[PDB]
Amino acid sequence: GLGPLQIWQTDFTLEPRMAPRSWLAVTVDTASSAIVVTQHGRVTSVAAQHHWATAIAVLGRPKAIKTDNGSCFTSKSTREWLARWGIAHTTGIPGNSQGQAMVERANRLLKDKIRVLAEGDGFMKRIPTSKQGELLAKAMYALNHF
Amino acid sequence: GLGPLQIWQTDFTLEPRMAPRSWLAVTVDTASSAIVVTQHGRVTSVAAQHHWATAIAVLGRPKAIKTDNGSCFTSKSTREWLARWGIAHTTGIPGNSQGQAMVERANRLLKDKIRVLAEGDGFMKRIPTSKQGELLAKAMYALNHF
Ligand SMILES: CC(=O)Nc1cc(S(=O)(=O)O)cc2cc(S(=O)(=O)O)cc(O)c12
Ligand SMILES: CC(=O)Nc1cc(S(=O)(=O)O)cc2cc(S(=O)(=O)O)cc(O)c12
Repeated sequence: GLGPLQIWQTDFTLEPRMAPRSWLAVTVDTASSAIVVTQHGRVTSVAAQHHWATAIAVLGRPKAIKTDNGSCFTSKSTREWLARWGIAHTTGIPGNSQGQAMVERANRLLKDKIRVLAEGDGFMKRIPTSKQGELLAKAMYALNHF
Repeated sequence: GLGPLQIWQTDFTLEPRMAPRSWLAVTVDTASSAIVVTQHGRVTSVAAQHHWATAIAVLGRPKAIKTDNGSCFTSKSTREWLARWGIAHTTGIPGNSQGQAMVERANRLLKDKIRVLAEGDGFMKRIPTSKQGELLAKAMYALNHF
């Protein structure tokens, strides 16, 4: 009736501080502005599917997901995984519309937050591998809850 | 698979040059950036329904329509007309999201175009009632086709 539709925007961003799993998949729920992030070793169709399985457990099942035309997003595999879930897959709108901004602003806020927290803990370079998960979870908490 | 979802934004704007039917209903198709406009004497639930019946004949049936919470848009009547068509009705997204900009930019472009054309025809004030329809159709053509 009157309330925003459940549409996500998803993207991958590189963050070397999180190596070897430095590919962060980030999903913004445009209905709630909630942010979900997971880390991956590579940007593959399967990484994107694992990320969305996690996002679905946390946010529920969306009506549609917007991405760019990255191959992990347009592969037969990913097309079939989304069909299996009954989730529509869409993309940017034409007419010189420059970029799904929200997930892009999120990428930036996220990388800043990771940096601030890391440097606070005394990691000026790569975050030790055993510390990464809690730090990523803490940045996600900070970006969503207050 | 990969292409933009069929979501419209609809709004009413007042344009005294078009009196007595000075309420212009404007619909932008975010998938194609096409603009549909009709004129009305009042902003009622029925005016909104007549506008969308026209927009559907011209653009096809959308998956959802975004409006503000104006009463012509949230009435039981309009809620039922949209249900009858199987069209979802939604609204702005939270998080300090200030306004469905696209249909708002359209309103502005439309009123400018009407002014330019009217003054070109020598109407510096109200457009004579018998001339209004073709002039409105000409502004719509100008905003969409080239
Ligand atoms: C459903 C809907 O209205 N979506 C949208 C509304 C507006 S707005 O300017 O009107 O706020 C802008 C949008 C921009 C893009 S993108 O091409 O940059 O990715 C995609 C959308 O889906 C947009
Ligand atoms: C489906 C989708 O992505 N929609 C959208 C994408 C973006 S964008 O900044 O990411 O381009 C901005 C949007 C803004 C609004 S509104 O509150 O101003 O009306 C509504 C949308 O629906 C938007």
